[PDB]
Amino acid sequence: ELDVHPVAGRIGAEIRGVKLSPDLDAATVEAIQAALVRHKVIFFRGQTHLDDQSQEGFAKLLGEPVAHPVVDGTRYLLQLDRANSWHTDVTFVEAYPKASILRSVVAPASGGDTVWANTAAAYQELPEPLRELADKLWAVHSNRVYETEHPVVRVHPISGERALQLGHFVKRIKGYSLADSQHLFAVLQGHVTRLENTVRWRWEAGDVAIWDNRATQHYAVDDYGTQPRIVRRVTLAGEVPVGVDGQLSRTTRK
Amino acid sequence: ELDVHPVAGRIGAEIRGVKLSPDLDAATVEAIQAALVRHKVIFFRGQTHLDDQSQEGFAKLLGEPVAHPVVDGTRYLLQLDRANSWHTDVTFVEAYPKASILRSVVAPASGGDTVWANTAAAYQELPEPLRELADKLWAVHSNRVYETEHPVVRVHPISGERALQLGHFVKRIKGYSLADSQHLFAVLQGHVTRLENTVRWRWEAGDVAIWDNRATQHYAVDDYGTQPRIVRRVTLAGEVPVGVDGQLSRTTRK
Amino acid sequence: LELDVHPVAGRIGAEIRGVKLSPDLDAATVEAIQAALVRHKVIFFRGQTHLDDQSQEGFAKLLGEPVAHRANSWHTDVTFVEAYPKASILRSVVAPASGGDTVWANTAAAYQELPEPLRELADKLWAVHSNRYETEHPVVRVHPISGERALQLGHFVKRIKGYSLADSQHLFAVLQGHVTRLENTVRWRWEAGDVAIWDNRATQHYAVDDYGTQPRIVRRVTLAGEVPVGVDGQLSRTTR
Amino acid sequence: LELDVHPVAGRIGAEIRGVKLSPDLDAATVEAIQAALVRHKVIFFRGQTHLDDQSQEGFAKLLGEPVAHRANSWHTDVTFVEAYPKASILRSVVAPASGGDTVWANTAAAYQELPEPLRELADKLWAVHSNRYETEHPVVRVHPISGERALQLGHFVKRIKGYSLADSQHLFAVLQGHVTRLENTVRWRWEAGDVAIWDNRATQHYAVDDYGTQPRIVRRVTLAGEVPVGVDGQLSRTTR
Ligand SMILES: CCCC[C@@H](CC)COS(=O)(=O)O
Ligand SMILES: CCCC[C@@H](CC)COS(=O)(=O)O
Ligand SMILES: CCCC[C@@H](CC)COS(=O)(=O)O
Ligand SMILES: CCCC[C@@H](CC)COS(=O)(=O)O
Ligand SMILES: O=C(O)CCC(=O)C(=O)O
Ligand SMILES: O=C(O)CCC(=O)C(=O)O
Ligand SMILES: O=C(O)CCC(=O)C(=O)O
Ligand SMILES: O=C(O)CCC(=O)C(=O)O
Ligand SMILES: [Fe+2]
Ligand SMILES: [Fe+2]
Ligand SMILES: [Fe+2]
Ligand SMILES: [Fe+2]
Repeated sequence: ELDVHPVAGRIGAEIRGVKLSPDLDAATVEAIQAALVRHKVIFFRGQTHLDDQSQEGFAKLLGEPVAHPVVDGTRYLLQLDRANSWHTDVTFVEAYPKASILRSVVAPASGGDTVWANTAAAYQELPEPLRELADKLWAVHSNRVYETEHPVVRVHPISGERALQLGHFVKRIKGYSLADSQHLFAVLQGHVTRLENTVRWRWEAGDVAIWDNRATQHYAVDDYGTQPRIVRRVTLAGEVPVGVDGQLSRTTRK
Repeated sequence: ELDVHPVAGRIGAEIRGVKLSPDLDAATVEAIQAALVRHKVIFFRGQTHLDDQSQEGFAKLLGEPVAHPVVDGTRYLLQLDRANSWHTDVTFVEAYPKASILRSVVAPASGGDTVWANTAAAYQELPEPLRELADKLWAVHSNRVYETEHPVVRVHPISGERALQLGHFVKRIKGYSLADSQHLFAVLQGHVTRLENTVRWRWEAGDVAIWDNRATQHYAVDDYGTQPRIVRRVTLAGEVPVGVDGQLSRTTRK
Repeated sequence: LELDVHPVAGRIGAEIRGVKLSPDLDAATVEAIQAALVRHKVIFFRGQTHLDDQSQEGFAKLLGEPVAHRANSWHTDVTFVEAYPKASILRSVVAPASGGDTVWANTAAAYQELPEPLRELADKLWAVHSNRYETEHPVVRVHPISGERALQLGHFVKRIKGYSLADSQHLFAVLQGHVTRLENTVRWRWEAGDVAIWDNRATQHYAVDDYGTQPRIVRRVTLAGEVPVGVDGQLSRTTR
Repeated sequence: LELDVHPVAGRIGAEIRGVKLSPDLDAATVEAIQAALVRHKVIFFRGQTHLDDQSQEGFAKLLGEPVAHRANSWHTDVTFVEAYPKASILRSVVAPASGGDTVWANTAAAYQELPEPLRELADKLWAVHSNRYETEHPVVRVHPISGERALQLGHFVKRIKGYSLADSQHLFAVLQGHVTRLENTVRWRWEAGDVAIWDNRATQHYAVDDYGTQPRIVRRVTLAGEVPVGVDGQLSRTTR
């Protein structure tokens, strides 16, 4: 039983009384993994003891770190020093990351928030006929150099929850003209970013966020001007998405 | 066997060698009714003998004329002397007209066309998952004083063909926010008005058009300035629309 | 005075500390509050648990003239009338344990960030606002104190005057999408005793409805405002 | 000359009778054709069954300099290059019995009908056209003969320069929706031997793909055009 404090009504929770480290016991790790599946994004404040090697070793307890170049003295640590567009991380590849662990090193005095959206709540709130349509759709994601076909709805490998898989890397919905694709995307993506499905975090140096990349999107707010902002992320390797009918994503260009 | 000449690839046919009148035989009438179901809109040129009473008596052979005020010396004849918005006639009511018979009395030397769209071809061309969604949708039509709920897809009482029922009188798709309704309408209505599904007619005095209002929309082009344009229409009473599941439209405000 | 002012987001919103609101604040404090408000668009005071209905109304009276009349849709208060409120003062009486946030958007920053050709078009537009009263307001208002131009849009807008429905919808979507762009907003998570005051001339706001059946009770005093002036000096007008 | 000219739709398109096209037309006829073209945007000659490949090319040569390089999408020909064609001459060799029409839109009428604030914004926009060559063209072109302003948009447009993707899409949808509004268009049903010539500086067109496997064969000569000039006198420029 962790000290868990929900931040918004439908997503997000701060976990208190825990100091992250490469030496956490299996029970704390398990309770972290469960809070993560349930809340989609979790927050840990005052992790000021943490450093590059230590963040990477903590990460190792949650899954297998994977390269996205990297921070020096590390194998896996990525620095961001602006991602102000809604997106799920790396969906242009087949088995994109399952989770990301992000630590604030330098935090602007004003601005520099991050927002997450719960794509499983977004799916559940759709009227039934629209869920049934979403269940059937496939989208081409691209970093334009990769192009991957993913189902629009993914069945979460642990919870079994269905979640929308959309975001900035989507180039089009397969089977549809450009105009129709744009309208279908706008409806479904509009439900992901509806404010009720989101939580916004104001960072302080030493804050750590971990989110389930299988069931969120996120957005870094670029309102901080020339104030320094440095964050460091470890990303954890994920599985091939499974659609509602059991079909699997497939990379189609490389 | 009428002399039938298709005008566009997917809708519209001119019928030659026939002089419309209140005295046409059951066979000619039947062959006209069939060309109408098949082609959605049919055209008869050189009907210069026709007049108000005679148009009304011809109409009587095709169904039951119904008031939409009316042209004098007639019970049913409506004059239009500008409908430049895509629409199916009177869908704000439950049992809107099944067909309309329109005669050109004064025809601009340039401009003043009418265009029809085949809403059955529009339905058939949708990808299957989108047809399945359309099969489930209901829309509120309104003359804002009536409000009627119609299924978005109507099963044609004679052909059994499914056709989209949308157009200018739709206020919203029931069950959806305003934003989502607007996107869903734009996709489905965009397929109705796609040029391939339409036929445009340039009028000459004495031209007569008859169209199946259960499976078209139409639009009067307002490009003729102050050139006189007078047309006279008789409209024929229609049935209550049946949806794919057998549900019936219902007026909900009066 | 120099107030203890702590900006919340980069382009809007500031918490003011070391002030206990009351009907007895001095002219200097009230002036410094009015200035922070103009500057930051929405300002927050925490720990105002001594405050009550009568006391909120008396404090409000120092900032302007109070005026009689789940909001999860972006809006500027009462823009369906001619001289809609200049400001609102909102106190949290009961705050849900999770959810129940309010977001504000800075419509002056939204205007300034438009490319120049787009700002010029905005400066010419008028919109019809309605509570279906119907009032015509300029899409761009010149703020009577700062002279800052701000977009006047939101949920009460029925159409942009002089355009087809389709064009109106596209034009509204561009300008309103700038207002609600995350960069121009601030989200506040309420605690009982928090008070927010915002400049209704240069914001919109949205009450997030993510708290289910948790109790939530807030009390608002609204302050009377002026008739909007457009960039060319024309005035808003009620038409129905 | 005074040609026998019969307008097809109210705002674009005219059939010219009593003329048999050929490489031997006199300067007066050619001038009167050039004038009808400028005025009506697209002109039609029926019954040109004597014409053949060599004869079409020779006739074309009287109207400008010929230039080497199912189109059911609205477009202006080759706008992905700097000096795209000023005109095209198109002959129907085989015409399907039903379907196979072509539609043209008058982009000068589309510009003129915009409300004034919208025309002013259009006069400032630039767009990137691409055949994915990438060329920057002004959204509004000043026609080198008539001085008429016309919208330069259509299927080759990738984005409006200086705007986000979402804004670009809204702005393109408003301006392009005016181009394709039915009132600004004319649809021609072809017969073998019909010839259409259009002013590619002030139109778009669309070939309707409703004829299935019916044979359809058309032959086009295209005439070289100038670099577009915007309202401020800037020039289009290829950038990739
Ligand atoms: C602007 C959107 C890009 C977001 C980036 C941050 C550099 C996230 O990259 S990702 O790991 O490939 O998803
Ligand atoms: C502008 C759209 C209205 C179209 C009208 C013509 C007056 C058709 O009226 S209808 O018979 O109620 O459908
Ligand atoms: C749904 C948004 C409407 C907001 C209402 C609350 C019912 C209050 O705002 S106001 O009428 O502009 O003062
Ligand atoms: C789909 C529209 C493209 C039109 C092509 C035909 C493949 C011709 O137009 S052009 O390249 O601008 O000359
Ligand atoms: O900068 C942030 O807050 C998040 C950036 C981002 O998208 C990521 O690291 O996945
Ligand atoms: O004026 C026309 O061509 C048709 C007008 C119309 O919509 C109708 O009569 O149903
Ligand atoms: O309940 C809120 O948070 C704001 C509601 C609202 O729109 C108002 O009080 O003006
Ligand atoms: O085939 C047509 O009708 C026109 C095709 C086309 O776009 C062209 O020739 O420029
Ligand atoms: Fe990311
Ligand atoms: Fe009609
Ligand atoms: Fe409000
Ligand atoms: Fe072309």
